[PDB]
Order: sequence, then C-alpha cells, then structure tokens
Amino acid sequence: QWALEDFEIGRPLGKGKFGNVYLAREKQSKFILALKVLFKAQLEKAGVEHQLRREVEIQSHLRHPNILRLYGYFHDATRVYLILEYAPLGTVYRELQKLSKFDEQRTATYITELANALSYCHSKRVIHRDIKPENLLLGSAGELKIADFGWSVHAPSSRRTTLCGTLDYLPPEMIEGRMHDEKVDLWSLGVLCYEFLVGKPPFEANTYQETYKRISRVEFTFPDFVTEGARDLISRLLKHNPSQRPMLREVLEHPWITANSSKP
Ligand SMILES: Nc1ncnc2c1ncn2[C@@H]1O[C@H](COP(=O)(O)OP(=O)(O)OP(=O)(O)O)[C@@H](O)[C@H]1O
Ligand SMILES: [Mg+2]
Repeated sequence: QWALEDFEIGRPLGKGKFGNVYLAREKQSKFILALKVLFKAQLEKAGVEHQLRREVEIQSHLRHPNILRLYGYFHDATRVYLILEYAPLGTVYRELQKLSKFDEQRTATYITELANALSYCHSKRVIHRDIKPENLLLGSAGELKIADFGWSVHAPSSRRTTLCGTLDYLPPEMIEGRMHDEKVDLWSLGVLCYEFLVGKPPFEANTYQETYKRISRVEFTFPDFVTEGARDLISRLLKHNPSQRPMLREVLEHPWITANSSKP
C-alpha cells in the first residue's frame, strides 16, 4: 500500500539498535508521522525477523490513547519501514535527563497512563516486557505513550531470545530465563516509579553481573525524600514472587496515586 516515494523525509527523531527513526510527511495528505527504519541484513544476522513480525502484528491491532499507533509497514530490498504515529514531545528518557527527577504529581500521572495502557495490553494477553524510559514517548498534550513492541509477546512465555541491553527494568524471572506472564510489566512499573522519583533505577550498577545480583536479591534502598506512600507502592510492585505483585486495578486505586495523579 505504501512506498518510500510517498513520503517527504525530515530530521532524525532518535536512534535504535537496527536503524533510525525519522520525521516524515505523507506527500498526498500532508500527514506528519514517523518512519522507523530497520536494516534487513542486521535483523537476519541477529535472528530477530520474528519479534519484528510480532511487533507489527501485536502493535497494529492495539488502539488506546496511551499506546503509540502503528499505521502500517513496507520495505525495499535493504530496509524495512514501520509507519508510526509521531510523538512531538520526545521521550520520558530525555525529560528525565532535563529535570533530573520528577515530582509526585508528574510521576503519579505517568504511572496512571502506563497502568491504563498496560491494563489494555494484558486484557488481550499481550505482555510488553521492554517498558524503559527510552520507549515512553510524549504526545502534544504531554501525555505518555507506550512504544517499541519489539519484545512484546502473548503470555505465558519463556525466552530463548537473548537480552543484549541493561537488565535494569527486567524482573528476576526474565533475567533467569524462566517462564513468565503479565506480572513482568508490574515489576517494570515499580522500577519506573522509583526512577521517576529518584532519578536512577533501584538496581543501577557499574556492571551487568552486579545488577543481576541486586535484581535477584531485590536489593534496593530509598533516599530520605521518598515519601511513605511512594515507598509503599514501589515496595508492593518490586516483589521477587510474581504472584505477590498487585493487579493493575490496585495500582490505579493506590492512595498515593489517587492523591497525586492529575485528573483529565
Ligand atoms: N514515533 C516516534 N516519535 C518520536 N520519536 C520516536 C518515535 N519512535 C521512536 N522514536 C525515537 O527513536 C528511538 C528508537 O525507537 P524505538 O524504540 O522504536 O527503536 P528500537 O529500540 O531500535 O526497537 P526494537 O526494540 O523493536 O529492536 C526512541 O527511543 C525515540 O528516541
Ligand atoms: Mg527502544
């Protein structure tokens, strides 16, 4: 349905493992969007041609205001192009670098949007598994949008696919190569909540082997400015036992969330 000559390419929006994301405009409608470019050679070498099929299949059939839209795809002989909704206020990763940390109001609002979006995914037995600040984008009204469904799968799942990045947002069960379900995203929510308030994830380290030990043992401490209410929600989500992690409804109902989350 689409080809490269249908778009006017603009500036790079960001960079990923298999290529860049560019701002683009559809020549006929003048529709501004983003094009995620992936090199075929790289996907073959890494053996991630599946995963890319999953990202397209899963994300194309999701419709939620806090989930980034995947309008379609196309390809040539060398590259694969994903047609995405353009998020104009960038990443939560960049916002965090600018502010250093976020207040309870901004944190609680982001956690609400994330829990709402994850509740919709989990209803369709879709587990994201790669909820990282670089994958959380911002709409024109500054609302959070979950993006990058490359690691998404239908639950329950095991993993043969090896992890090549930081272990900071991954639960003990994923790190150990064990079985897992939707409770993986509940752990990631707790890691993000801590990082939004503190400015660094609770198991950050100089080495991968050290991070693994901290995650495996659930070895974290709160700075003095973290409030009782915030400590309570983070400590409820960062449970070694996946079955002990709360339901997303309990996250949305938490007193600290209700008290600081901005109302639409
Ligand atoms: N629609 C978009 N609007 C604005 N910026 C975007 C958009 N999509 C991606 N970006 C930017 O490009 C970066 C890379 O995008 P993305 O997470 O989709 O790629 P990836 O990490 O390489 O993919 P994968 O995990 O599937 O292998 C983002 O972190 C962000 O900075
Ligand atoms: Mg990414």
